[PDB]
Formats: sequence, C-alpha cells, structure tokens
Amino acid sequence: SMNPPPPETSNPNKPKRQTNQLQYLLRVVLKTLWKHQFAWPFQQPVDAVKLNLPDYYKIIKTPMDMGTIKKRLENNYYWNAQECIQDFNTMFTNCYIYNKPGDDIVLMAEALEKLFLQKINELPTEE
Ligand SMILES: Cc1noc(C)c1-c1cc(O)cc(CN2CCC(F)(F)CC2)c1
Repeated sequence: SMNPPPPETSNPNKPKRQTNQLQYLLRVVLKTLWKHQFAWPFQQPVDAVKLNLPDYYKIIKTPMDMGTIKKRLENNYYWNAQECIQDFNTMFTNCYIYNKPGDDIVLMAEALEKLFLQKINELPTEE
C-alpha cells in the first residue's frame, strides 16, 4: 500500500482569479486553523506508509488535507469559495469516516471544524 500521488494543487488549464472571499479563506480561515495546536496531523496528506495504515487509501478515495488546501489557495487553483469549503469538508469527513468516534484524531478534527464553521459564518460579501 504505497501512497497515491497527492491531490493536484495547480493546473495550467484551470482558470484563475483573485477575489476577496478567496483572500479571506487564505488570510483568515486557513491561517486560523493552520496555526492551531491541533492542526499538525492535517497539514499534509496522510502518509499511510509511515503511519502503517494499509487500508487508508482503500477506504478514502478522495483524500484531502490543509497543506493541499493552502497550496491551492496560494496558487489560485480555486475559482470560488465553495470549491475551497468543499475541500475542508472532504478533509473532515474523511477523518470521521476512517476513524472511530472516540478517537483523539476525531476530537481534533471536530475542534478544527467548529472553528472553521465560526470563521465561514463571517465570510465577507464579494466586492
Ligand atoms: C488526519 C488523519 N485522518 O486519519 C488519520 C489516521 C490521520 C492522521 C494524520 C497524521 O498526520 C497523524 C495521525 C496520528 N494521530 C495524530 C493525532 C493523535 F491524537 F495524536 C493520534 C495520532 C493521524
């Protein structure tokens, strides 16, 4: 169970724009979660080899992580905020699907998700 390639973070064919909602997602939302004490397991793709999780990529077919999200934001990969929000949701859902409801990693993801929802509650209107 080698790891898959990471999710793409740039694509020369995918259209680009800089907007204030995407800026908010990078500067406020991602920033807040990134620097949180629970961020670190989520700051890069799950390395199922180093973590000895041979079934991870049998269960999780749409991996996602904040490192990927950060690069996507930095690279103007997203056209709109919803695309980015979807990736955060994917990351949290994967964690909840793969792990058991007691688990420390799940509590960590719940805390980040609560914070995520607070910051997305205040997304600015598009200029
Ligand atoms: C995210 C994610 N989703 O599913 C898995 C499995 C991971 C995961 C990713 C990591 O980079 C490291 C660990 C180990 N874990 C960290 C927190 C802890 F609470 F300390 C327990 C050990 C788990």
